[PDB]
Formats: sequence, structure tokens, C-alpha cells
Amino acid sequence: VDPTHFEKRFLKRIRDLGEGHFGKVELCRYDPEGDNTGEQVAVKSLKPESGGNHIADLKKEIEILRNLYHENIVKYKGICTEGIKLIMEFLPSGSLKEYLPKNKNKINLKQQLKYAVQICKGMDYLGSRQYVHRDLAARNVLVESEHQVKIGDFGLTKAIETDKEYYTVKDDRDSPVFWYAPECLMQSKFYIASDVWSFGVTLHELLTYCDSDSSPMALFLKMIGPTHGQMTVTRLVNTLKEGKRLPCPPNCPDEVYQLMRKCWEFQPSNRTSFQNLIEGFEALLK
Ligand SMILES: C=Cc1cc(F)c(CN2CC[C@](CC#N)(n3cc(C(N)=O)c(NC(=O)OC)n3)[C@H](F)C2)cc1O
Repeated sequence: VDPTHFEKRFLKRIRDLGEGHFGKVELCRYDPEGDNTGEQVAVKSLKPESGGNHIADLKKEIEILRNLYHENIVKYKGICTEGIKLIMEFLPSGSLKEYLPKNKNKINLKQQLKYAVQICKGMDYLGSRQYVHRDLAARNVLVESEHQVKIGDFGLTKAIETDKEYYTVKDDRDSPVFWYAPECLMQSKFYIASDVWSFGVTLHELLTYCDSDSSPMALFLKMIGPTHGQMTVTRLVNTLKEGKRLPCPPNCPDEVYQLMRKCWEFQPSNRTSFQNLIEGFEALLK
């Protein structure tokens, strides 16, 4: 028996956990014994279509996640082969986006900063292994417990070539533009420092308990105009070049806001590092 080999005949679909353009993530029970006692798992699969081989990308995502081992990175469980399905642990609390709005009374600033540290430890591990995530947002941060988060999705993750500072693409811009650094929006280049920018926006989300009326998309559209359509991104790049940033979350101490501002230095080289963030948060927690 290979315990990472999940037979289709035993993998029972329960419900959708999410959708994207090219695929979905479903709650399944792997129930070899057929009595509903099998373990619940999360299952990423492509909708039958995926031309610009989404299959090749999913296979590379599976290979990335199989070889990540960190307590703040969602666990690989295995595959289901037919087309292929990525099986992961199921975290029934879901993302910070579903959990924080329901648990503000539970999650105070101290716990928010611990979650901030744990995201940074995840992200520093992925950086150490020469990857750029390119999609760091609260919707991609899963709640293991009141005390623990894990980065839960690697759909856009890429290897930076050895002796390169960044990864270029212009694949499929369903891009999360309200999470992206200017060098990402302007020149489709992604540095580790780009994920640090993305982390500052995710920190803002965590500090606003992912309220939809304070979302980075809501607040940016207020700054530039909810109009604009095909002009949005320029207008956003314009806003950033003028030095405009997301405002301090209500009740966020200036010293936390100042760590978030260091994520948002226009030049990648001018940005804080994940290691420095962990230090600044740990300082604030003592
Ligand atoms: C084909 C590509 C593709 C498809 C997609 F649907 C998504 C979108 N997506 C990612 C995984 C997601 C969020 C995270 N992190 N999630 C994982 C779990 C879990 N493992 O338990 C979970 N739990 C949950 O909601 O519990 C109530 N949510 C959620 F499914 C959304 C991204 C993609 O690249």
C-alpha cells in the first residue's frame, strides 16, 4: 500500500470549499471501509478544459507542496490519478477570511501578531527553498486552531532560478492586483520582496478581521474610483507612485502600522524582510 495513493473509487465528494478559473478545491471523505468513518480531505482538481496545460502547472504545484515540511504550511496527503487530484489535510475552520469575522471576541491583537509571525515563518521557509508565492492573501491562510495558521494554497507558486532575484511571467492575469507590489503590476517581475509587499496587505486584512467593507480591494477602489474598468491598474500604480498606502486599521497601534509600511517601500530592495518582521513582532509580543 502507498498511503499517498488515494483511489478514486473511495474518494467521496462532500462539497465545494472554493473555485478558481481553471479548477476547484472540494471537501471529500476518503472512505475505503464505506461506513463514513474515513478521514475528510481537501481535493484540488482542474475542470476538464485546462488548455495552456493547467495539468503541467498542477503537477508542478503537487511536486512543490509534497516537498514542503513546515508547521505553518498545509500538509500534502497525496494524489488521485485518472488527470490528477492534489489531496491535502482538511482544516474545517477555513481561511482567515471565513474565521476572523466569526471570532473577533476570541482573537485579540496578541493573537493577531502571533498569526502574523506564523505567516512570516511559512513565507521565510518558502523563500529559503527559492520559491515566490505570488498570491499571499488572507483567503490563502488557513486556521488550524485558535493558536495556529498555515499557508493553504500554492496555485501560483514559482521557483526563482538559481542566480536570479525574480521570476517573470504574464501567464493568466486573474492577478490579485490589490495585493501586488508595483514591480509586479508594472513589469510582471516577482521577487521575494514582492511576497513581503503581499504580506503587508495580508497583515492589514488580519488587523481588519477580513471585514469585506475594509478589504484591500474596497479601500483601494475608494482611493482611485470604483469606475475605470480597463484603467484600474494604471490608476492603482499612479496611486502607489504618489506614495499613497492603505490607511492604519482601526485600533492598530502605530508601531504595528510602521512594520506594515516597511512592507510597502516602492523599491523591492528598500522593503523589510520576513526575518525582520518576525523580530519586530516578537519584540512587540514580549
Ligand atoms: C484549481 C486551482 C485553485 C482552485 C481553488 F478553488 C482555489 C481556492 N481555494 C484554495 C484552498 C482553500 C483556501 C486556502 N488556503 N481551502 C483549503 C482548505 C483546506 N485544505 O482545508 C480550505 N478549507 C475550508 O474552506 O474549510 C472550510 N479552504 C479554498 F478551498 C479556496 C485556488 C486554486 O489555485
